[PDB]
Amino acid sequence: ANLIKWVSFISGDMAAFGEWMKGQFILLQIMDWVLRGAAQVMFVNNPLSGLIIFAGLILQNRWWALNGFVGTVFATISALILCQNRGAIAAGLYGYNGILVGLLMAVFSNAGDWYWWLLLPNIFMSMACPIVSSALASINSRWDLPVFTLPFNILVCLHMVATGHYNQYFPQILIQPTTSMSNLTWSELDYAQLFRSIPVGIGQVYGCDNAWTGGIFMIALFISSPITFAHATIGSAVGMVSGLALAAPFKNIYMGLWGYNCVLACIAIGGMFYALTWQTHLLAVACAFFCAYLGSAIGNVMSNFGLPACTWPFCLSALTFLLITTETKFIHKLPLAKVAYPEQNLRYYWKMKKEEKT
Amino acid sequence: ANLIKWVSFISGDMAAFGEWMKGQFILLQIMDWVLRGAAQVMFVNNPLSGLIIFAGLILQNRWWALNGFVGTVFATISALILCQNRGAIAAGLYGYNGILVGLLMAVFSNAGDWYWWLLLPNIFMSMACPIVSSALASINSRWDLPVFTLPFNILVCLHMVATGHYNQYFPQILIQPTTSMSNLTWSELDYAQLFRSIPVGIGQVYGCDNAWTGGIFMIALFISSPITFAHATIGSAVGMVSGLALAAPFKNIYMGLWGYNCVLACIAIGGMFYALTWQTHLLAVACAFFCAYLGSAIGNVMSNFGLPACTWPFCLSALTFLLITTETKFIHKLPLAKVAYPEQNLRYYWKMKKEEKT
Amino acid sequence: ANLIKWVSFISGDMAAFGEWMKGQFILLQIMDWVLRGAAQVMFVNNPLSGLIIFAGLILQNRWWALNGFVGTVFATISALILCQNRGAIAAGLYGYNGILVGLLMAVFSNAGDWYWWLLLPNIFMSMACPIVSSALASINSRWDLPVFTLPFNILVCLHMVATGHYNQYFPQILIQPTTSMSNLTWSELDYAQLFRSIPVGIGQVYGCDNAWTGGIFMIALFISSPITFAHATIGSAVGMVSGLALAAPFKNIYMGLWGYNCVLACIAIGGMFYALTWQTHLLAVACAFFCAYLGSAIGNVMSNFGLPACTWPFCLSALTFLLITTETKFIHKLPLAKVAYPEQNLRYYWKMKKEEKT
Repeated sequence: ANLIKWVSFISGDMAAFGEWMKGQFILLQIMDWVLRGAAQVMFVNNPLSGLIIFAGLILQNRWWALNGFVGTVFATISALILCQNRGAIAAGLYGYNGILVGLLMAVFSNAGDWYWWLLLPNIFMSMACPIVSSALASINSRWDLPVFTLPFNILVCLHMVATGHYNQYFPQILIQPTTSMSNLTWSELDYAQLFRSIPVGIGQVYGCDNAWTGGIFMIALFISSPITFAHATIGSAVGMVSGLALAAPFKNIYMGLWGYNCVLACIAIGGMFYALTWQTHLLAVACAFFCAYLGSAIGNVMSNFGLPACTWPFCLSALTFLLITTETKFIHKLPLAKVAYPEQNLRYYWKMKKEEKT
Repeated sequence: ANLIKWVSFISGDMAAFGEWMKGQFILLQIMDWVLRGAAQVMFVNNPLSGLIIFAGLILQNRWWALNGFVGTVFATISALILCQNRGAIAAGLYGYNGILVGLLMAVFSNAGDWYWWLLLPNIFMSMACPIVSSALASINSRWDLPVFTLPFNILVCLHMVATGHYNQYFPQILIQPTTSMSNLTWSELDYAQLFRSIPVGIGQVYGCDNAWTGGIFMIALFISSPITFAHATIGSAVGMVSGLALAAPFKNIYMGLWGYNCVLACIAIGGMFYALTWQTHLLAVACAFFCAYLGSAIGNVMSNFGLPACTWPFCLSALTFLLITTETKFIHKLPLAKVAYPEQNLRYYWKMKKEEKT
Repeated sequence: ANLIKWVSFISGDMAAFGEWMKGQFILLQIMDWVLRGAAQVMFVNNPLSGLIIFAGLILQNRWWALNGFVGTVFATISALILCQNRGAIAAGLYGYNGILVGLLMAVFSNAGDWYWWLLLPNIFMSMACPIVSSALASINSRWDLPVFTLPFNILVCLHMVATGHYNQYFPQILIQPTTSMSNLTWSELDYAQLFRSIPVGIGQVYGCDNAWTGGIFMIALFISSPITFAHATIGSAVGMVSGLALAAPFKNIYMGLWGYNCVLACIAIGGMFYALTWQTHLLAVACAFFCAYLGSAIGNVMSNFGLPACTWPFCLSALTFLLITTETKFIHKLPLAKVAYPEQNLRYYWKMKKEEKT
């Protein structure tokens, strides 16, 4: 029983911890919001999971973790100075874009490790994450649709294309479009790495190509909500099978470059923003297949500009599947105000169902 | 008199045939909806015209016709399983995207004829045509604007860029941007082919560069509605004159690559979605000129990605001309619920006019 | 006192001159609207300032000035024939897109000076400026957001990409993406030109890289409204400092290629569409930094297509900063119907404030 209580306390949103947090020093609240935003990249509103995510990021590369921390803290500060909202900043909804911006600006920088000047764009871009997010909200809230990772996409694409591979101050890695045909010898497929694509794929959401970091992220997801963990591994599996189907190079599948978009899409559609149902689960799997496929599409499109498909496919596929109108009630699109971790969304669906029956 | 009755029965939407169809077996209804969606690519809601279109497609290339049939039937099935709507699936509004996807995925595939594996994306993309269409509806219905061929554009562009010219499984033709200056010797203009551009242009809507297929399509349009036929030939004529004006290569004009967007735009604006009036006809001609011009623009833009301007210019130009606000009542934008073949739209306009006068 | 009265008469919108203009011949009204639209490129609704702008344009290059005049007059005529509106055409809101289209189609044409055929697209594009503008209004008016220079962007990009550098009739200059790394020797910085970037930057809004033309434009802005002049020079300064920060080539900063977007953004956000406040001024400076930064981004993105970032960054940044929702009342987004020169906007803000207090 002590265990049940404790698990209840560490699982979900940790609402009790949030209400306790609403009282202490503003700096400790900022730390809680930073951790919560770090965790919200995978649709998790949990501080302990955020600490676990930061442990994984530190495990992979310290410099990337430092940039991510700077990005999330300055995105939260910018949300505060712009008086965006409390309960959105407090829930970490203004921090995940910042941590992603920091991490993926560190990842794609050709300058090297511990290029301190890289903090200056990271300070800037993170502080622009709320602004753009608010803007997109004013467009998306008309359809009750989430902003998703759109600010990150827009801002990191701006950074990597305005800077490019050839600027003297903030170089980026060289991304070139495919020019020669690559032969895939199916006899050279390594099933060990092919199945490591699931942990690496779930870890690549945050820029990490390490299997252990992916396992740490899965542990965080499981502590938060098992439904998110299941949909995450299913999304990475559909991403790796879709990559196999579209003649993608095996190294890309091994490095999880075909999974992060799919894990995000499967988490979002399957439970997070649609009420969980077998119809909704099938819709989530279909959206994850579409997300991998459109991920290949966007990667090939944006390789011409020297950019990568960072999360664009997730945003596009999730919004497309979240906009569809259906004449069956079993595909229920939850209102944004009533969106929380998928288990609580399912409990809400049940309450609505019973009440309607009566 | 027997002839008048008969022509009435084969002309327009064949509403009597639709009400009779609402009774028979679901498979025969699926066949009717497949034919109707095949015909609706040129804004025609007619089953007999759809059979004529399939005859033309079989005349040009059997493999392309088979892919188009598979695409339209699976798009209709996907619309059914998603419970999209009846009267939209029954009117063929969920099938034209599928048939276009199949036809133009067959057309741009470098694998060859009777590459059976090509059906697998065609099965997938067609089944994704309703989803995307519904999504775009939720955005477009806010302005009472039609989805048009947007899902086709989005999905076939995704296919041709995610696959590309260099993948091992689903190769695409090589589309490269212009690099050297091409001299146009006006003395080498062939007026016979230059005027064959009209039938070939109207036939290119469906991917066919055959003059006879274009003539068959014109026959189908004439059986459906003469106004659509007139606006179709006018659109192809303005496309070929615009291509002459913009120094386009003569071979492109001969192959009808400058007409399909313009025929679609002229059909849509002139009568189909605007009440037919001399002001509306002039607006349709202007929109068709803009459609050819923006067709050159989109072709040059998307040649960098290795993609073609499939119907994007039609959608963009038609939506732009359908969004304009005007202080004169003679340019009347019909509500979507009251949209049918242009003659019935004109009869509705008259009823509204008389009623308003009284 | 005679001076006060006179300055009042030449400053602002010249409302007295407008009411007097509402009476005379239609041709003289067309001339007034042409001048007013020429002036409105920098958010100035003043005829005398428009005459000053045309004097500057004639000073730089006669052919460009002639194309700009043709574009603005034909855009006004097209707005009239489409029955768009009076008070929008009369305020010049349908002419600035036309004059910009003419000027920048002259600027980027490789055909040469006095290529009379260039008028034919200029006639066409200008007449398409109202249509597209109306279309974008129907989308933008849902959020109470201005169209801005969007039609210009869309239409001149269509022209320069459909024509390209390699067409026989309407050649364009060659814009290639960066391929080799350029070293910036900070010891070669010329502070004289570096500070001339402000006049040249403010003059580049209209395509002019001449310092004297920029000074003439600043004189026009000062006669219209000092707040616009201050925000204009501040925007050009932030553009030139941002260009220095992002390792831009010094020649681009000298030619003012980093200022026009920023001057437009700073004018728009700081006073023109937001009520002027120190918070709004800081938001305008931030938006101008974002505008320069996204200007580099769009230039690098669209260099692949052979296009330049004409005003796109201004439109994107201004709309993004005009869409943000804030919980503080000090950032006030004025309704479009109540938008005029920034001093009158500030007077309106004060009236609203006092009335609310009581």
